[PDB]
Order: sequence, then structure tokens, then C-alpha cells
Amino acid sequence: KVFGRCELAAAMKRHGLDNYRGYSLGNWVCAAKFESNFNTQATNRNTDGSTDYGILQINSRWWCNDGRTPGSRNLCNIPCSALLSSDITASVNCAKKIVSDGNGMNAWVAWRNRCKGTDVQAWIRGCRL
Ligand SMILES: [Cl-]
Ligand code: NA
Repeated sequence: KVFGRCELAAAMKRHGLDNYRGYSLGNWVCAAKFESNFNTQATNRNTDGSTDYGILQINSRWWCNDGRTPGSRNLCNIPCSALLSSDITASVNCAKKIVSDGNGMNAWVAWRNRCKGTDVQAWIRGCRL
């Protein structure tokens, strides 16, 4: 599924991400545009060989098991495939654990590099609140 911007905002909020560990909603919506262009199915290899999955791009080395990444820890007890669904719950439960891993949203290179230090309220401007 490809989400709409405000559609994803409402699900992220429902799922308890608005202000989770202090990160407001334009952050998460912003992380999700640039990690995946809003697409629950997006998958991208990393050099280290790991793969990033889904609407936030949750990485198989620590976070989900894809069976082809050496040393996987599967710290969300989950199959990476299940993060590609249309039901963002497993991605948002795991994203809550990542962000809580100490470096905050820095765990997302695209957040650092492109969201951070910006007015990330443009990302929800026009959304029913
Ligand atoms: Cl933080
Ligand atoms: Na893993």
C-alpha cells in the first residue's frame, strides 16, 4: 500500500507515535517520505548486505529476520516480510522500540540528514486537527 500523507499521519497518531519519546508527528511523517516515499512494500539493500524494509525501513541486521543477513538479532520478533503489509502496526511496534535504543531518530539516516533541523510541521499542514 501507498499511504497518503494525512492518512499516514492519522494511523501514526492512532498507533501512538505523535510525541512518542518526544518526537512530534511531522518528524515521523517526514521520516516515512524520505525513507520509502510512503510505500509499505519498499525494500532497499544496504552495502553492508542488510536490507531495509517497509514504510520506515526497518533494518534486518538487528531489527527483523530476513534469513540472509549474517548475525541477525531479530530484536522485534518478527519476519522482515510482515513489515511490508498494508497494516502499519508491526512497523510502528518495532519503530517504537528503535527510537527508545538510545540515539533516538538518528537511527534513521534519512531523518538525520533531511528532517532534522527543519520545520517538519509542513508535514502535516492540511491534516485533520
Ligand atoms: Cl531523543
Ligand atoms: Na535481525
